[PDB]
Amino acid sequence: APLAPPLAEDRSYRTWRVEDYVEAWERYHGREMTEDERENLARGCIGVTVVNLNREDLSNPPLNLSFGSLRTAEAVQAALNKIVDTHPSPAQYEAAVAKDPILKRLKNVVKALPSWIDSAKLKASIFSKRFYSWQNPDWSEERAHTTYRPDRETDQVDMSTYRYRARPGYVNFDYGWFDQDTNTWWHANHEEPRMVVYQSTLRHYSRPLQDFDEQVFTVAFAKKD
Ligand SMILES: [Cl-]
Repeated sequence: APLAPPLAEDRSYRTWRVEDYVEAWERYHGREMTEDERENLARGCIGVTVVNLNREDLSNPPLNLSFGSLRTAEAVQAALNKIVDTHPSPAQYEAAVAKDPILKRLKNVVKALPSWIDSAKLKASIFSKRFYSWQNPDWSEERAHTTYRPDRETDQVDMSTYRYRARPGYVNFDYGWFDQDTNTWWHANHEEPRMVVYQSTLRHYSRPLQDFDEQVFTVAFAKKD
């Protein structure tokens, strides 16, 4: 039973009072949201994703495994879920990753595993991040506009230069949590107060905006309930 129903056929998004989202969240995860979790949620869009990763070792969603297209992220998700479904130790995970036709060509796959969480408690999850390319005002325009181009072979986007810099006069980022039960994207407007949670179609979440000129689809390990 999904956290929320799907969107109507003629709807691009549904808006949620934070209080109503939390109740739906608590029904779905079958437990009360903690104070640390509520505090993370109050950070806005980034909080929706941090709370859903369910990982106390994270304050920000990890960008290690970021890709130019949703389909690549979905393939990487399936590959990773297949490996952690065998309950590997960290060393067994590294070996498995090395043999996997998709994962072995990627950067940061080994780093993506949280060693202190047993692999039987993990699942690969997806979120989409929108951001501004000009992360250093000193960069030339050519550098800004090529730094986050996806690898022509693996579709992987190098995020190591990313500094959470906003386009001057705009919001720094958006994060959208991929709800694969209903095929919607969960985000928010900004941090508390007056935070509103959004449940959007991918097209609406991805729509042209002055704030952002880059979008990636990112795979990260979440901790199961
Ligand atoms: Cl739409």
